Amino acid sequence: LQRTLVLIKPDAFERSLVAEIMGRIEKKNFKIVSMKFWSKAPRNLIEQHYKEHSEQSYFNDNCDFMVSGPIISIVYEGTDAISKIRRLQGNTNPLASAPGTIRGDLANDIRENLIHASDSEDSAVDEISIWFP
Amino acid sequence: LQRTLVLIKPDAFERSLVAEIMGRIEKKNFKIVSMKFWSKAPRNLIEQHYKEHSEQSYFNDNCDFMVSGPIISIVYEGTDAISKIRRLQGNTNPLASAPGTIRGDLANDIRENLIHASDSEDSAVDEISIWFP
Amino acid sequence: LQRTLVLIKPDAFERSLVAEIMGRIEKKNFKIVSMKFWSKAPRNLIEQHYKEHSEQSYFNDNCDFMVSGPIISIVYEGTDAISKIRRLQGNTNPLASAPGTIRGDLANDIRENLIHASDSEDSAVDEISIWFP
Amino acid sequence: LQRTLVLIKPDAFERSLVAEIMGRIEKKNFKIVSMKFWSKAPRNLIEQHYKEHSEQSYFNDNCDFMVSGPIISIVYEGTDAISKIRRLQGNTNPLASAPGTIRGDLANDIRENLIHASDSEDSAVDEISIWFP
Amino acid sequence: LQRTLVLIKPDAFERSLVAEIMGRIEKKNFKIVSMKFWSKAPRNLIEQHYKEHSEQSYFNDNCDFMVSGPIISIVYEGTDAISKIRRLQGNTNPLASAPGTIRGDLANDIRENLIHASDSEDSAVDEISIWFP
Amino acid sequence: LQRTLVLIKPDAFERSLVAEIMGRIEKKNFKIVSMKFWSKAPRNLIEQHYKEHSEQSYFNDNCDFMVSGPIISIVYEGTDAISKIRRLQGNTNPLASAPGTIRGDLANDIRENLIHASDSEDSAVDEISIWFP
Ligand SMILES: Cc1cn([C@H]2C[C@H](O)[C@@H](COP(=O)(O)OP(=O)(O)O)O2)c(=O)[nH]c1=O
Ligand SMILES: Cc1cn([C@H]2C[C@H](O)[C@@H](COP(=O)(O)OP(=O)(O)O)O2)c(=O)[nH]c1=O
Ligand SMILES: Cc1cn([C@H]2C[C@H](O)[C@@H](COP(=O)(O)OP(=O)(O)O)O2)c(=O)[nH]c1=O
Ligand SMILES: Cc1cn([C@H]2C[C@H](O)[C@@H](COP(=O)(O)OP(=O)(O)O)O2)c(=O)[nH]c1=O
Ligand SMILES: Cc1cn([C@H]2C[C@H](O)[C@@H](COP(=O)(O)OP(=O)(O)O)O2)c(=O)[nH]c1=O
Ligand SMILES: Cc1cn([C@H]2C[C@H](O)[C@@H](COP(=O)(O)OP(=O)(O)O)O2)c(=O)[nH]c1=O
Ligand SMILES: [Mg+2]
Ligand SMILES: [Mg+2]
Ligand SMILES: [Mg+2]
Ligand SMILES: [Mg+2]
Ligand SMILES: [Mg+2]
Ligand SMILES: [Mg+2]
Repeated sequence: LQRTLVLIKPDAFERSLVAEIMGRIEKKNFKIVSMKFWSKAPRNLIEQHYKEHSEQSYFNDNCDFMVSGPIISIVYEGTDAISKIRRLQGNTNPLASAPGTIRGDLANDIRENLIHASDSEDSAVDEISIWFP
Repeated sequence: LQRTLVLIKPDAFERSLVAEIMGRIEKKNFKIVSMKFWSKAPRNLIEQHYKEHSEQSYFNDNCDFMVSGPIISIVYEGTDAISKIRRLQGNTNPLASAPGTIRGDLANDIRENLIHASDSEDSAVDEISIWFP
Repeated sequence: LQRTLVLIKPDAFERSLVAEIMGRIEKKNFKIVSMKFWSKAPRNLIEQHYKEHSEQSYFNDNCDFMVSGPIISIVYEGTDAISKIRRLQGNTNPLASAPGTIRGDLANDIRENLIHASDSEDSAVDEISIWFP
Repeated sequence: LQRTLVLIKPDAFERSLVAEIMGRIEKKNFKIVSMKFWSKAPRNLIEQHYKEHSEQSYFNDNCDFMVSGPIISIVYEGTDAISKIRRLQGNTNPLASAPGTIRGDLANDIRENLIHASDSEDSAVDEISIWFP
Repeated sequence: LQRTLVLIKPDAFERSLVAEIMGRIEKKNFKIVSMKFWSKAPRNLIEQHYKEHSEQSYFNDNCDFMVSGPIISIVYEGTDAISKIRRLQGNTNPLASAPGTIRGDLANDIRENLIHASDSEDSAVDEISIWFP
Repeated sequence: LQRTLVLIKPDAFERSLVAEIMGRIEKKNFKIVSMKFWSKAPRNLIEQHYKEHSEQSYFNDNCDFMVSGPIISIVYEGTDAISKIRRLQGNTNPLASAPGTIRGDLANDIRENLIHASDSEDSAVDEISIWFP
């Protein structure tokens, strides 16, 4: 049994895909254990969340997008939740994400890509600590 | 123009219908203003939410049900949101709830009825203050 | 509390709507008690099922349709299941069947109308005994 | 037996509901006879389509909306198609449109209401001639 | 043209996914040729069905699960039905089953995995003989 | 930003999957820029469209199928639309097309395979010129 941190990104709100995304996770039998809605996430939590990318060319553009509308931060629990939800999520690059995945079916951009999911046990603990201190 | 208070009830979690219900409201173009997840709502909060029912024979049984699993409380905003969401919700009684409504399609019990929605301007003000003080 | 008899009619098979119809009843939380698949129902069984219509001008044409492809017969159980499933079914006449109902959303003909459901306690008893002696 | 004229309005394109709307009509078993895509309909065509509303206070605002994005115009054929598609469409007013209908489930505005459908035999003849001369 | 044997497992009933699963197969254009509902499958047919696993550590636990609620046994027919339905089914291991498959989208356990499908021409004949003697 | 040519094939009309297919493309955020409905495509445009296959064993059978009912020709626009829509489409061979793709989920035949999509930048320009001269 693991916990992972998911963000529903502002493009999901703009495109009315919030329930579509949450539903794919719900249907796989993962359970919500914490959830917060942010009308606009503070820039500082976004920069902390994406700290590994802070020196990347896309960092500022990505943070700008992440504060451009609401987000939901959710902690999901289930056996091997981290890797399983990453598989459901799909590749960042829309030339790579597979049909059947969230990004493969619904996203068409490397930045506006609908959903964040923790990529490891340690990053899940880190991200949970940011959004649910 | 109006804000209303919605609860996603514990049966929605048991039956994995959280996204289904939220999605029906989302597709109608209502905006989330606030959202809280409760692993278990305090009984007192439930009793206050249903204070107008305190003399009804079903009061305690309904409170027991409402603390039997998680709840999500949501404030939705939209023109005439209160009455519109009530119509989407459907009648309490499963003999009457209309196909096409949330309860009409998904609920089969007078108590385990998936969703609460404020019934008026006066009660919306009260309920929002209870769940989001 | 009540048991009702449902038939999934041959048009549902032709139009690949079997799961769609069954799913609407399933989502309403009704329990399957018995289920039979018929590659072709015997005409006599159909005539007995519709015996109250034997003097109607449509009787033979309706029997012809009912033996034109497969049928699934199902006994569903639930509180007040008979009237509830009738309301989900929708009116026979495509001028009247309400959007949100099975027929309202999916049927466009008075005869090729996808689904049978018992109309009363008395007829449910009779029909269950016909299909599941 | 009857032919009716449907417009998929610019809000359906903005909100990515084109297939959702078309699918509801398709599932009802109506046949497409003609279909045109308009990147932007000429304003004059819109004014002619709504000529009976020319004296209403909303006339110009509604025309502005109708040329604000793409439209698909469709001729559908079926027995009593005109009234049946009107019932699927739902009432103009979001205080009244019934859950289960296109507008009841998906529209939340009197003007941005997703879909036009001819209201009578007389108007269907006129509208088909406007969109498909 | 081949026939394959599918079981809808008790977790599908518990989670109200019976029609969801049958629908995925229906949408791929496979046809039902036999179907039986079992309120509780006899233990002996379950042990016969899974005879290859009789000496495995998981055999008893799996049989226990398979008699823990209802099942449906279905024979499906279509060109290369066996391999095609196995592909739709997805890997037993939820760390392996791909998004888009039945198990990839809906199952989260190696045992409670929603659906059985025959794995070969000879096992299909064997399994059909068990459930439809 | 690229444009690609899609045909919705006659089997989609027969099986009432037109909106299902268009919806998968719509949900991926591709936009319609041209669309025509053909009650029956002229044989000559079909032969031109499939000119690369003119000497193949299956050419005539395929053309026969392509004029056996209506089609829709659609031009879709978006970043890397050509390759992305080809990935959504799935392999021609139903022993190869992956669950999650249009053909993987919905097609069960190498010829009656629901959808055409251009396979390259140059073939997209060629095909657009045929259907939208
Ligand atoms: C790699 C990459 C990421 N991003 C943005 C979108 C990503 O969701 C976010 C974090 O990158 P990353 O951790 O690689 O992606 P993922 O979201 O799949 O875990 O940074 C870009 O805008 N451009 C890029 O080239
Ligand atoms: C009327 C009624 C309500 N209840 C419970 C379920 C209702 O959602 C809750 C409040 O009743 P009420 O406000 O009448 O219903 P609604 O939720 O449709 O506004 O009380 C019962 O348990 N039994 C009953 O007979
Ligand atoms: C009234 C009517 C029924 N029928 C057929 C279709 C009906 O499902 C069947 C039984 O009629 P009825 O019991 O009136 O309808 P329902 O199925 O809604 O209970 O007879 C016709 O073919 N033509 C008709 O005019
Ligand atoms: C009545 C009304 C209509 N309209 C617009 C939207 C309507 O779709 C269009 C034509 O009105 P009407 O023919 O009354 O509605 P319907 O589309 O339901 O047949 O005019 C307004 O903008 N405001 C209004 O108050
Ligand atoms: C391999 C395996 C199977 N099982 C159960 C669930 C499987 O559906 C059933 C039969 O195993 P198997 O034939 O390997 O799986 P499949 O269902 O994918 O054809 O045994 C376990 O409980 N644990 C295990 O490790
Ligand atoms: C290869 C092949 C194609 N066809 C038909 C169906 C194909 O959609 C059409 C064109 O072939 P092709 O361009 O290979 O397929 P795709 O549609 O995946 O781009 O020819 C057959 O009927 N039999 C065959 O063996
Ligand atoms: Mg990452
Ligand atoms: Mg109330
Ligand atoms: Mg009757
Ligand atoms: Mg009008
Ligand atoms: Mg096996
Ligand atoms: Mg090709």
